Amino acid sequence: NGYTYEDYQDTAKWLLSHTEQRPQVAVICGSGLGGLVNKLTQAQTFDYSEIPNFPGRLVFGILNGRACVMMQGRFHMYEGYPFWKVTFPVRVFRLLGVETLVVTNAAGGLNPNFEVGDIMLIRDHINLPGFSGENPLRGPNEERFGVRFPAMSDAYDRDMRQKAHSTWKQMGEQRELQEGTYVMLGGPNFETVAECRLLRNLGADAVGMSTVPEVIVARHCGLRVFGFSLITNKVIMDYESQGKANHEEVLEAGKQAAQKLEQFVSLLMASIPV
Amino acid sequence: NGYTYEDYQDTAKWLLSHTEQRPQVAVICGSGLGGLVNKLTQAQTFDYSEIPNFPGRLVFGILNGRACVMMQGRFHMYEGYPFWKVTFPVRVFRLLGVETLVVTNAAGGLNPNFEVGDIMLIRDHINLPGFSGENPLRGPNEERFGVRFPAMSDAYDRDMRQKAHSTWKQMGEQRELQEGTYVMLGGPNFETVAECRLLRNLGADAVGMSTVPEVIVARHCGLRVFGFSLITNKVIMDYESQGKANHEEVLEAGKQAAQKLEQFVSLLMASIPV
Amino acid sequence: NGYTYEDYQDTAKWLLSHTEQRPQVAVICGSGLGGLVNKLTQAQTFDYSEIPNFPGRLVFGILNGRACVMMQGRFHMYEGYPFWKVTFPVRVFRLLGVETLVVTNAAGGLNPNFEVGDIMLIRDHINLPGFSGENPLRGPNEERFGVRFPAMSDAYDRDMRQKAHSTWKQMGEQRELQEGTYVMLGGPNFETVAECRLLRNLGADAVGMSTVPEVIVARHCGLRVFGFSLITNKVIMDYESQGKANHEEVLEAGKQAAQKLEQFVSLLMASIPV
Ligand SMILES: Nc1nc2c(CCCCC(F)(F)P(=O)(O)O)c[nH]c2c(=O)[nH]1
Ligand SMILES: Nc1nc2c(CCCCC(F)(F)P(=O)(O)O)c[nH]c2c(=O)[nH]1
Ligand SMILES: Nc1nc2c(CCCCC(F)(F)P(=O)(O)O)c[nH]c2c(=O)[nH]1
Ligand SMILES: [Mg+2]
Ligand SMILES: [Mg+2]
Ligand SMILES: [Mg+2]
Repeated sequence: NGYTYEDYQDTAKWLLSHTEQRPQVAVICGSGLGGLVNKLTQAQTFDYSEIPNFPGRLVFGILNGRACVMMQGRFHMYEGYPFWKVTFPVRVFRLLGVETLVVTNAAGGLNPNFEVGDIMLIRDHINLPGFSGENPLRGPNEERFGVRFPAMSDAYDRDMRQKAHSTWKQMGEQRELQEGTYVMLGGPNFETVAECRLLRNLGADAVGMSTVPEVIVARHCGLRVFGFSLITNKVIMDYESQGKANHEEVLEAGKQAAQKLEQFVSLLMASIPV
Repeated sequence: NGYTYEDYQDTAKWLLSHTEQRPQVAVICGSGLGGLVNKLTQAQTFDYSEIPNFPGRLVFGILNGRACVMMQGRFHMYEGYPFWKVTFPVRVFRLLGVETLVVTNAAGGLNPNFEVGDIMLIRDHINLPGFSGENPLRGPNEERFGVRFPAMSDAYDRDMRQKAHSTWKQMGEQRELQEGTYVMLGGPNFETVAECRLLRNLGADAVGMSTVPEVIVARHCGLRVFGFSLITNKVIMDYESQGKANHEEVLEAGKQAAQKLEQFVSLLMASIPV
Repeated sequence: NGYTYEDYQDTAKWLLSHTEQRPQVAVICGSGLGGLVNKLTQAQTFDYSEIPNFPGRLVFGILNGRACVMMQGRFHMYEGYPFWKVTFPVRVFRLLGVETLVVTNAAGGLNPNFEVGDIMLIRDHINLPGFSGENPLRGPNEERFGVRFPAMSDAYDRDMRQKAHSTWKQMGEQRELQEGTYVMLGGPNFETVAECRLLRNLGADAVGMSTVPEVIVARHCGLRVFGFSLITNKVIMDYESQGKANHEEVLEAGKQAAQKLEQFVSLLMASIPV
């Protein structure tokens, strides 16, 4: 990790001086949710380029009455960021006073029961880069954030998932809310058929390229975490299919679901403990 | 990636000035195929050491009436190369005007139906280093080569595999041509029993230490790809076996198969699209 | 790898000139075995800071009559060491004249038949970082240590494991000695439920964060290898459990087991070929 403890403190102190807002919730907007900052009131925006130590914009504002800090644009391993840069904002959030992190992403559906446009609550994850030691916590532990060996078995808050199921029901959507396991791999290529079959056999329901390292750092520093995937495509599972994953369809799925995603997150603000 | 687009251009230009050959086919010769360059007519040879930006020798020549460029010797992750070095030649090939890449390798047989000396057409792959983000495409995307998120589900050209089956028949070899999934891992050690069992349970038929990153880059830049593995050993699947994988047996299998592999590739030239 | 053959040689020379002891056994003490040096007679201690090229202390002394060199403190990937630093001592031991390496660790129990406090003999391993090329042998091969492609299928000496079972039975312990496959991942976080389930389905019995690199380098240089894990916790396998892995209970389990682990290793010395 290239950052010192004091880097995170300096960045938090800088933000705290430059805004009077004091959010308890941070939201990292993945695909389909880039427009969520447009639902904020009393919005104050900082370009990442103007914030000390930041590797896009960070927006402080109020979402459905709740003070939030939002990343419009996140960082990815596939773009060449190390995980200690990808996750820098999460520790800054903790030092700002945030207590809950909401994460979202786009993902391919491995579970054959999913459909394009589904929302999948993340109940759990599989961190494939972590199996080989690629991990934002690699290196000396900063005890001022958390412990050397943090547990991940309770990462995705149970109460929030129950409340998300309730909220969804009250929104009266025809399509049910999905829930399952998100597997992170590095990307940026999409998977072969053989890779898709094995990922599904690992127990995964959705595959993507982000989120997990953010969650690990969030849990290490004691944040409550809730997340979901937008299912943008059903991954190709056989050789006979003329289907082929492509950015175009992912972008189009994101566009079609944007309103539903934003609405759902906005409504969920009410369920986050104060 | 330490190379700029202009680095690839410089190397392509250097080669195009040093030879008047204009190949449509590139062959990366894996174990057992090192002698293929000796079958070329009107061969012109360049040591890797002399070629600008190259991390063996590169040979331009005619094989069975088709103009080829051929890597005698390739680069491996286990020798300490990053994938952006391993795959440098593939993008150069595209800039030379190559349209089809033939790749080969040696591999251990995970499928118990394989025998030493079998050729396995590669129908698909599993990229284990890519699960952790070790990927030649990591970093900012070069759009002059291809898209940010390239698909891999159709990587191994279906027509070529059909024509390879037909070509093998024409050869009257008594051993059938195999076809299956190659899994790449870093190496250089051979697998434990527990590792072999889990790799077979992932759906892999053969295990090796190369090829996949070159295929990813090839597909990203639009090349047609055909590949195969020489099965040099049946991997050890139980603790009771007195068998043990060893380089000597791998070298011996390559020697015994060399003529058949060279003949197969030569004959396959007639089936590569023009 | 930052070390040349001469660096290892220099380090070995230096140790050989600074002690008269000529150990044939090396012990890398994992969790629970830190106190084993206290059972050494005629002990001479070198701080790692004293030894040329070393990335804790190295203790030469006599264990149950048998000359040993023991690492009190090993190096871990999760603390930011590359595997070429983690495994540096193993090659030094070979150049000292060591013929047998004993390794130990703490691990989480994936096999539901295990209980906290169990000792699991390592019959085999799964090297997940090695699947992505994170391997202490990556780079140019040094033939003076071993071959380019060393086999791992016979890594854990069969005779030593049989003798360990006999020793345990003669100790009269009522809990049986376990035996199985250890899977290494990077850490330092503990696993999610989904990860635990998939690792069990890979065929692993215990999961930890060390050892495997040391074993690969040991086998590459021809050392006999024996190892075990102390099972410090039963990994969480379902979402209904209120359990949660924690360092406090791992430390406590090691503390409780220490006197027995030290006794077991001490008695096992008699079973090493002389
Ligand atoms: N590996 C993989 N990833 C995806 C994705 C996610 C593509 C990248 C998403 C993103 F930009 F990283 P995020 O920030 O997670 O929304 C969609 N469909 C698939 C898919 O089929 N496979
Ligand atoms: N992982 C693994 N690799 C192999 C191999 C391939 C050895 C290396 C081949 C090579 F040099 F990398 P290539 O360039 O792919 O021909 C033969 N048998 C086995 C085997 O049993 N396991
Ligand atoms: N991945 C993983 N590791 C562990 C451990 C090992 C913790 C670290 C041990 C160590 F310090 F690295 P060692 O040198 O191997 O004793 C205990 N329980 C679990 C567990 O449940 N999961
Ligand atoms: Mg600073
Ligand atoms: Mg359903
Ligand atoms: Mg057959």
